[PDB]
Amino acid sequence: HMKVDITIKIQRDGQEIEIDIRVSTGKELERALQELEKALARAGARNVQITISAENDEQAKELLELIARLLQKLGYKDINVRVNGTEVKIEVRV
Repeated sequence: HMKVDITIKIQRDGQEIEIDIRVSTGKELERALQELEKALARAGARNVQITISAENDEQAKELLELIARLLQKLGYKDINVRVNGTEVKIEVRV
């Protein structure tokens, strides 16, 4: 996979739900991101840590704003970022 891990921790009412989509290709990041938008809205995910394990600093910039474009479309108030070098964790709390 090189260094591209799309890691979704949903913290729910009494349960954590973790799913990782780690890939080196092109376009499967976008196809998974469209069904993940639909899955967060269909389940009702109130506290979500999306951690994107990214390859470089310019990739980490537009992956940071792709996660903000995703979570501002759903409607999340408490958008808490920490970047570990390139690894972008965004914690969103309803």
